[PDB]
Amino acid sequence: YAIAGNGVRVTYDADGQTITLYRTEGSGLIQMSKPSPLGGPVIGGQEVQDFSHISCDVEQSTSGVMGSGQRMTITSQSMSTGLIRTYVLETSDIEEGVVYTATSYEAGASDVEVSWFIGSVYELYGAEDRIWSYNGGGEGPMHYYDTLQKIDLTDSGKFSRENKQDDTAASIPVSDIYIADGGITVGDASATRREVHTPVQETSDSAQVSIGWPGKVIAAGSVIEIGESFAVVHPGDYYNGLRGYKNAMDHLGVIMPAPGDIPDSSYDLRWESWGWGFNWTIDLIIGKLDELQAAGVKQITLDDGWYTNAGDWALNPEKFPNGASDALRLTDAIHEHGMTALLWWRPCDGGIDSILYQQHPEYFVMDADGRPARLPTPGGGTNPSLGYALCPMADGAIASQVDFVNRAMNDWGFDGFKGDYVWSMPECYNPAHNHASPEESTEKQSEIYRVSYEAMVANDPNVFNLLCNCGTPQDYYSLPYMTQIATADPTSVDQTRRRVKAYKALMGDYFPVTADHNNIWYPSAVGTGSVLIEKRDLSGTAKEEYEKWLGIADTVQLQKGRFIGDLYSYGFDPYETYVVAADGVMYYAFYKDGSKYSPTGYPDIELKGLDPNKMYRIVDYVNDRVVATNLMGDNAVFNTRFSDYLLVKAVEIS
Ligand SMILES: [Cl-]
Ligand SMILES: [Co+2]
Ligand SMILES: [Mn+2]
Ligand SMILES: [Zn+2]
Repeated sequence: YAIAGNGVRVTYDADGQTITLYRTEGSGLIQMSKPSPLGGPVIGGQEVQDFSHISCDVEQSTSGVMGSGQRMTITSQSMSTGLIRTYVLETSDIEEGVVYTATSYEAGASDVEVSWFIGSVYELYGAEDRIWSYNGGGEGPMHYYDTLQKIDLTDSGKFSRENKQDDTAASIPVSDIYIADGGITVGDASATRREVHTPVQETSDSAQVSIGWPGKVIAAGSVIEIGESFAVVHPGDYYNGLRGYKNAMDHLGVIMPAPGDIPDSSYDLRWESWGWGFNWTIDLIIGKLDELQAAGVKQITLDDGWYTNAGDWALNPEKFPNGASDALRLTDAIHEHGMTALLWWRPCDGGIDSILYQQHPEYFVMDADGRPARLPTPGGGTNPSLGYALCPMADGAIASQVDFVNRAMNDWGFDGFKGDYVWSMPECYNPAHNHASPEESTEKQSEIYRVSYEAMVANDPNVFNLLCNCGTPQDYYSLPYMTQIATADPTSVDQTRRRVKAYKALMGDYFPVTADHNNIWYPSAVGTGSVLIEKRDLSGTAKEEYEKWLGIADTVQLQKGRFIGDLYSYGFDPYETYVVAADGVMYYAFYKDGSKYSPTGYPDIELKGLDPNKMYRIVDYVNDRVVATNLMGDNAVFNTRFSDYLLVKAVEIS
C-alpha cells in the first residue's frame, strides 16, 4: 500500500501496521523513516497497543487540503477500548515533500477517556553519530536553551524534549530532525493556535519526531477528529523542512507577507535607544542622530521605559515633561534625519496598577480562582515586569490596543512598533466572557496581533511591526502580521545565525530578519543576510567598529538579498555556512566561531550554486582582498585561513 506526491513516497505495511517515508533523490528514493507505528490514544497512562489492521484504501486521483494528489485511509480497531481509528494521509502532486495527516476515532458501546492523542511518529533512518533538530517549543528554558539541538548518539545522555504549545508556551508548532541525507519535519496543520506538542526523542540508535494533542472523553457511538499535521521529508537541514511547512500552511490560509508588499523601511539599519538603559532622555537620543545618520542608520527605536504603565500606554511625565509635544519633537527629529521611528510596547499586557485594570478588570483574563491572571513566562510562572493578561476576546481589551496604536502613530508620529517581552496567554475563566472553553483565550491570543497590525496599516501601509517572544521561537500565529523578525534575545552567535535561517525558511527568503544586538556580532549579522541593528552608545574603537560594519552592511545590503538556505546543511557541511544572492551576485559566509558546530582545522571551502561553465574571482568583501583568483563553478574549492568568519562574493570573470 503506497501513495506518492512530489518528492515523497509513503508506504503502509498492514502486517506490522507501520508507515515508511521516502524522499526522491535523482531517479531513486532515499528512505527517511524506519517503519514507524501509527499514532494511538493514551489511556490510563499508556498508549493503546492492541490496534489491529482493518483496511487500507488508496486513492490515486483525489483532491485534499493541499489540492490534487493522493490519499491513503487506514482503519484500525482496538478490542480492549472499542475504538476504531481512521488515519488519513494525503500527498500533493505539487507540494514537495509534504504529507498531510488527519486522525479520527469512533467509540463503540462505551465512553473512552483519552488523556492524550499521539498523531504521528517518525524515527529517522540511516543516522550515524548525530542528528540535528529544530525544536519549536515555547516551554523554555528562555534565552540559554538553543532552538537548534544536536542529538549526540555517541554520548551517555538521551535527548528528550516535548516542544509544547499551550497556556505557558506560544512558539512554533514544528519540529525537525535531520542527518546528512536529510530529515523529517512534523508540524501542526491548524489555521489557528491550539494546544499541541512536537516531541523530539532520542532512540536506541536514532531519534524520532512526533506530534500529539490533548485528549478528551470520546462518548459512546461518537466520531471525533483529534488532530491534523503536516510532515515534510527533505534533503538537507531544517531550513528545507521548515520551508515545506510554510508551503503546506499556505493551504490552510496561514500566509506570510509576500516580498512585494514588505515595506522598504523594514529592511533599514536600525539603532535602538538602549545607550543609557532606562535612563535615556529625549535629548540624549536626539544628540546621537547626526552621527547615526552619517554612519547609515535609517531607523530608531524608542525602547522600554517611555510609558506610565502597560495597558494605559501613556507617556511617562518624567520622560515627556511637556507631554505629546515631547513625543512629537522626538519623532520629528528622527524624521528630519531621514529615519523612521519605532515604539516599544508589550501587546497583551493590560498592566497591574494601570488605570485600565482599575477601571476595566472585565477586559482581563480571569484565572480559575476568580483572580486576574498574569501573563506567563515560558513553561509557567511570571515575571515582575509582566502585568495582567488582556483577554483577546474582550472588545475593550482589543480596543485598548487599537487606541494605543492610533495614538502612537497619529498623535506622537511613530512609524511602527517593537512588541517585546511577552509569551503565551493564560486560560480565561471569566463567566461573563462566555468562552467556549478556558483555552479559548490562549487560542485567540493572535487576535491581538492581527487587529493591532490592521490598525497600524490603516494609518500607514508601510508601518513596521515586530514582536519578540524573547528567548523563544516567535509565536507562529503572530508571524503573518509582522514586517520583520528578530532572532529574539539570542545569547550566542550560534543562536542568532541559525535562527536567521529558520525564520527565512518559515517567512520567505526576502522576509526581513535581524540578528539582534544582545551581543556585538556584526559579521554574523551581515553574512546571514540579516538586518544589522545596535543599541549601544559607543565610542572609541567600538564606535569605529560599528561604523565600519554599518558601511559594509550598507554596501552589500544582503538584508535585501535572496537568502539561499538549501545549498548547505548546518552540522553536516564542513562549516556553518550562509548564502545570499544580491543583485545577481552570490555571497557566502563561513563561520568557525559557533562552538555548537565548528570544524577541526582548516577544511577547504567549497562554493556551491555557481554556474558550472563560468569562472569566478572570490573576493573577501570585508577586507577587500582576493582569496581565490579564478575558480570554475563546477569545482569552486579553495583554502583560506581565517579565525572566526569569512565573508566572500563570487565575482564572475570574462
Ligand atoms: Cl538556536
Ligand atoms: Co524580546
Ligand atoms: Mn545521546
Ligand atoms: Zn476571557
